[PDB]
Amino acid sequence: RSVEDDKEGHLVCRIGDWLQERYEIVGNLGEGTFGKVVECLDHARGKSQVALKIIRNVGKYREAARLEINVLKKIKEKDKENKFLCVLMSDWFNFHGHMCIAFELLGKNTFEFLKENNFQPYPLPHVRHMAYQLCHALRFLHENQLTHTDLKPENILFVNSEFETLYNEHKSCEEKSVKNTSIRVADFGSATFDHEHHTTIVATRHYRPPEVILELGWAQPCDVWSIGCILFEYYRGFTLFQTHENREHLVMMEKILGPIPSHMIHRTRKQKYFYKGGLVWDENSSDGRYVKENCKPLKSYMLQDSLEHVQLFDLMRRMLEFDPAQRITLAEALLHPFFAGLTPEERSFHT
Ligand SMILES: CN1CCCN(C)C(=O)COc2cc(ccc2OCC(=O)NC2CCCC2)Nc2ncnc3[nH]cc(c23)C1
Repeated sequence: RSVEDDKEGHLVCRIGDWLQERYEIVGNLGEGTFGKVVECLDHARGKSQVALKIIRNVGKYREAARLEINVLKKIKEKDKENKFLCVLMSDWFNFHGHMCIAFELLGKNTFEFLKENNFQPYPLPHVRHMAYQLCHALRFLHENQLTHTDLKPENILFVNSEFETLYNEHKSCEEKSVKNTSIRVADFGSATFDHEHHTTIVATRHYRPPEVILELGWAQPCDVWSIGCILFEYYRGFTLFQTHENREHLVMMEKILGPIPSHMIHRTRKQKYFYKGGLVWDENSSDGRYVKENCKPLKSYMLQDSLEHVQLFDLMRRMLEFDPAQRITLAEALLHPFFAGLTPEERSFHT
């Protein structure tokens, strides 16, 4: 058996193949621009289930996965008992140029689940539990001088994504409801410690905070903004900022959240976004008309009036504060009355 790569550097993988004289491939899980995710049995560890992330054999991806491995090591040192809901590695190796990182086997990521539910949103109790877990996991990294920088639904995975199929009460359709809402945070390859180099731009655009857009520098509050975005997405089933471009995104922020504080406008070197101290944009352009038609004040997106919905929206708005210094921290978020709704099993992490 020659090892074969396709034209983009992906490993050609077959069921039955072994790697490191140990990992037997038994299924497919995923593929992205990074490589593939395959399900293996680990024959050195009693045929335990493994998700093996196999990185393209392309220098820059190999360099990034090396950075990811080094981060994952540091994270494990700080959480040896694996209590803080992070997806840590059990092993790593260079398989003929392909970096491979072995992880626990999980269910569907939270985007894929929403998508296979035809974008019907998670119910509030699931959203609440998921919020709590995310605040917990990330508070732990924040207190250990780490920022994730790339939180998004697809990097958050259910431990088990099995679901009940129910008839939607108020629509003429079926709905998939996850049976257990325990989640884990993955993909630490861009995670950055306080003392390490901070690139000008971080985050996937839809989850990217205004301080990064305005090139004001960033730290842990970046993750809080992303969390606010993710929670909106879970609750409504569509993205908060369905945007492709900076000026448009800022306009959306203004329409949904209110004016950008003038102290941030005064400090940014990105003055091309502003004119007479206000955002400058073409209301008659395609993006202009799109934003004017579609972006409404945040509170308008509430599905019900009841206390738990109001509390969710209070918390999201605090996570979506423009000023990163004023934005809610996750330690504070975990004291929010929204979380009074959690069952004792959810609150004590016995799910
Ligand atoms: C390695 N893994 C982070 C990888 C990087 N990352 C965050 C993603 O890629 C997100 O999207 C997926 C991740 C997994 C599987 C499928 C995904 O997408 C669907 C897709 O590709 N469909 C493909 C379409 C064609 C067929 C499959 N990941 C996991 N799945 C199961 N257990 C796991 N343990 C740890 C991980 C993991 C973390």
